[PDB]
Amino acid sequence: NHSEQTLYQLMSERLALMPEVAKYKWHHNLPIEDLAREAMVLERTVSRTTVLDPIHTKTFFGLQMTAAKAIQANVFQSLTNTDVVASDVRSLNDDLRPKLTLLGDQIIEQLLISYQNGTPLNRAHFDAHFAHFELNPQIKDGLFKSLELVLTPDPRDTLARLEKDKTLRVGVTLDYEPFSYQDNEGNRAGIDIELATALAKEFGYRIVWVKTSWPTLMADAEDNLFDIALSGISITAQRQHRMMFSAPYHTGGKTAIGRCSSVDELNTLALIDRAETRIIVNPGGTNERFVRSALTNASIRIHPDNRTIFNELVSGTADAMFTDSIEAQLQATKHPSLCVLLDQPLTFQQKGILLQPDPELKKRIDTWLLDYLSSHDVSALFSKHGVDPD
Ligand SMILES: O=C(O)[C@@H]1C[C@]2(C(=O)O)C=C[C@@H](O)[C@@H](C2)O1
Ligand SMILES: [Cl-]
Ligand SMILES: [Cl-]
Repeated sequence: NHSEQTLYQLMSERLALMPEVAKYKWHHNLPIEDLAREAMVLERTVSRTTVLDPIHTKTFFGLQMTAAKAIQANVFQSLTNTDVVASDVRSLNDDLRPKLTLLGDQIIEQLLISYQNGTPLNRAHFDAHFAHFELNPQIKDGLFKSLELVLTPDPRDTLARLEKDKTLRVGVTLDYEPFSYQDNEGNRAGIDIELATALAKEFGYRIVWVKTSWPTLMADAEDNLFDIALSGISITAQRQHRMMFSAPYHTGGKTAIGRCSSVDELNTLALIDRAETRIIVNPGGTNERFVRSALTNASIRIHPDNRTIFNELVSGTADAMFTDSIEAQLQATKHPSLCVLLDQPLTFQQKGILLQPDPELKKRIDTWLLDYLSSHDVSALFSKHGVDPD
């Protein structure tokens, strides 16, 4: 598959110039991050990728920039002592950035080609291609994940209906927390309950709360049981083939949680994926897909109810669960006996609102959400629900 290998090669070419960018910046005592350059590159790209989703394209380009900076910081570390041979430094503006701008545009052509042909991405080819880069797994995962979303495209008249009846049917799971759940008073609570309410208020809508779940989520969506759904729903490619997504409202990735008393025997992916480790997981969502793809040796227990699954780690019946880092960090605080077992997340994942596939609904919801993330303290809402703002 020419198209895919060509796209991966052009991305590695971009990353391969970055030691040279770092030598220049080291020599001139310049920071790694140049935000003005970043914005110029991002705006050029979105204006040349209009047929692609702009949020996905910016995430994909942003992650290449994040990969580029990590590489540059690898080099900065090297250059303590060593130093740049000052006679070797290559011009950032005359030499290096024109080349990056050119690669930029070639990457764009190839995205357009892959999109049009419906290039089926192979995660195994990506990995083989990028394995040699000194880049942490989250960055490498984001590179592939956002690329895949950029490359996936039967709509509904959801907005038309809503503008008549003003009745926003909002699908919730009530098993996640901090996103959606019940207090021990019984009432719906979460980041997503409040998000959904603020969205209703500002559109002039009333909410019917429809109960869904991870195993029936997409089935419930295809049957048109809700109009949107919020419950810390991961934005994935598979979901986006059938449904739509808002702008992302949280960025993270999967980590491990287990008992503090076990952490030395479990603080590595290698140490966790052994025969003797018992993995517990909730059915039907990104937790399940992850551990099915990520693990070869560990036996996996399905635990149907996500509100009670952490009790199995506490009690000793399972050893580790892979889940969203924001969940792991909340449960590590709720339960003193538990700790997050890994240094850093293994994956890249964002939370977005699931939408029925109506592009006008998406435009309007995206406009509001991004306004909201600008204009209201999102930090304090997360925090209000037990999320340490870090
Ligand atoms: O100075 C630079 O040009 C390089 C490349 C980079 C990018 O990926 O485009 C753009 C801006 C900088 O913040 C980083 C990332 O260093
Ligand atoms: Cl997360
Ligand atoms: Cl999920």
